Parts: sequence; structure tokens; C-alpha cells
Amino acid sequence: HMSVAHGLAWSYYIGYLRLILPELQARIRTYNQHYNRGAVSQRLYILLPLDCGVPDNLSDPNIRFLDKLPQQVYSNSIYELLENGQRAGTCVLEYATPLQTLFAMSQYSQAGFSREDRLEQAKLFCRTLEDILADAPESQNNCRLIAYQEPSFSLSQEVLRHLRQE
Amino acid sequence: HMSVAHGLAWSYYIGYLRLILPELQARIRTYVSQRLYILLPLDCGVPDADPNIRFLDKLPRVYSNSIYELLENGQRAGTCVLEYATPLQTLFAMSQYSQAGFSREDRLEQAKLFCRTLEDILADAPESQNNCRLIAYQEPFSLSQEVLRHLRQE
Ligand SMILES: CCn1nc(C)cc1C(=O)Nc1nc2cc(C(N)=O)cc(OC)c2n1CCCNC(=O)OCc1ccccc1
Repeated sequence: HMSVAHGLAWSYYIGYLRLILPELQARIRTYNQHYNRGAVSQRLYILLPLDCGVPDNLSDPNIRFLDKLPQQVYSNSIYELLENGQRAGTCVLEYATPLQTLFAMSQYSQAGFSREDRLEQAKLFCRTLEDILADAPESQNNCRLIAYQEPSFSLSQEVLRHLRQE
Repeated sequence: HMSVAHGLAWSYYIGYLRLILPELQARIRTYVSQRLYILLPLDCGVPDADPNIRFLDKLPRVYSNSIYELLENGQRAGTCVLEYATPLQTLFAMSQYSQAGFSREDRLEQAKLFCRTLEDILADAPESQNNCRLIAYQEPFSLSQEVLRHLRQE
């Protein structure tokens, strides 16, 4: 209840996920009802790279930006997940911002924080966030956490493994 | 670093202050003191505050900040871009949510740890010392006087 990763998971929920998820299904449903290659899935897919290697802003060639999810100010992007050149799925995808902070804390002396500490805190953040989202009222059936560690790796396949299984 | 406060201080810098401060002086110069004044109430009571702090205009990632006129005796004594440190709202919410297991004593201790951690980060950050001032305080009071004590001394 006092760790670095506990503070970050509660902040990401309090200051962002609790304010965006109550209206996320309505925005996806509106875009699906109004427009149409494939229906956009009803959940927010949050990428959780355990190595905390999050691009500055956001990101594989098989993950093509399709459009922005409009409001009923949050810019949420819809991506087309490709396989063999053709679209295999489509969803609102984004990186878990607090993993950038865990990476920065490991790079700056002022924090200390080793590479082993960062990897342990990243899994702890993922666990704490999972536990928050399981019991949170504003996050019932519209959020899926995608945690993974790169060792042949495809980010599009990791998201497709979760989209097909739902 | 070690605790909840350290993660919040580094997040506040990484995800917001490092992206907004490089261009803050240019926005103020285009449009008021040249620094961002961040209110840090140690009780984490972040609402909005005082009749002597009147909203003047908006300063035309980081998306817009408010300029306020600090009054004293009915007349304007200063003007600056002022805002609350959002992570203190999170410390307050963590104390109000059971699944966080964070007491009122924990919240006050983490609030001070956050102020000191963010002051150290900002002293050595290339995002610059000249564009940001932290205003930490605990109510036993005028919020306009606390800001004026820092504006006049700079
Ligand atoms: C605080 C929650 N948190 N704790 C940890 C740890 C990580 C996060 C996090 O990822 N937060 C987050 N992510 C976002 C993503 C989006 C999007 N476009 O998808 C929008 C958002 O909200 C506009 C997002 N937030 C909210 C805060 C960031 N914005 C900000 O500081 O804005 C300055 C500002 C100041 C005055 C006026 C207007 C803006």
C-alpha cells in the first residue's frame, strides 16, 4: 500500500481511467452504429510492456492507425491489427503511461531505482491496476490489460491473442 | 526512489511539467510573472479558493493554464499563471478509498515527501528553474497572501 507502483496504479485510475471508461462503450457503439471494414471492439486495450519500453507518445507495421474515437477532451486512437497484409481486427489501443515513469526512475540517479527494481515494480503495477479494474465501478466490461515481455516478437499478435479470445 | 510520493513526483514531471515548461515563458512573453506557480496544499484539499484570487484570462502534453489577478485591499497587487498540483488530489483520493489502505497520517507524510521530491527534480531538470515555483503550505489564512509572499520575493 506504500510502493511506487501502488501510487502510479491508483493515480492512473483516479486521474484518467475512472474519468474515461464510463463513456467509452457509448463512443465505440456510436462509431460502430454510424460507420462501416470490421467492427471496433467494445474494450480499451492497454499495452503493458514489462520492460517499460514505451515510445515517447505512442506506437509495428501490422498496427496501422485507422481513426480517432470522437467525444460524445480525450484523443483515443482506433488501430487496425493486420496479419498477412489483411485486417484481422480493429480496436482502441494505447500504452500504459505510468510505465514511462518507471523507466525514467531507473535512468535518473535522483531516484536510484535499478533495472531489477523497475521490472519488479512494473509487474506490481500491472497486478495492482488489474485488482483496481476488477472491483472498480467505472471499468466493469470495457478495459483489458495486455502485459508482455519481449525475449521473434510481434506486438500485433499479442493484441490479436486477446481480441480473438473475447 | 522508494514510495507512492516518489512515483507521483516523477510522473508529474515526466508526463506533464517537462512537456509544458519549455514553451511556458514564450506563451507568457507573447501575451504577468514569467513563472508557473504551483499550489501545494499539504492537507491535499485541492478544490478550485479565495475572493482575492480572481480569474483574469487563459494563457493561449500541456493544454492551457489560467492567469489570476492577486488582490489586496480591493486593488491588484500581482498577476500570475497559478494552478494546483494535481497529484495531491490523488493522495487525497487514496486516503478516501479502502482498497488503497492509506490513512490521513500517511497522506500528510506522502504530501511532504512529494513536495521535497518534486523540488529536487525541478532544481536539476533541464526544463529549467526560471519557469516554475512550488508554493507549499498547511492551513492552521489567506491563499492570495501565500502567493504574494513568493511573487514579491522574486
Ligand atoms: C494523472 C493520471 N495519470 N497518472 C499517471 C501515473 C499516469 C496518468 C495518465 O496517463 N493520465 C492521463 N493520460 C491521459 C491521456 C489522455 C488522452 N488524450 O488520451 C488525456 C488525458 O487527460 C487530459 C490523460 N491523463 C490525465 C492527466 C494528463 N494530462 C495533463 O496533465 O494535462 C494537463 C492539463 C492542464 C490543464 C488543462 C488541461 C490539461
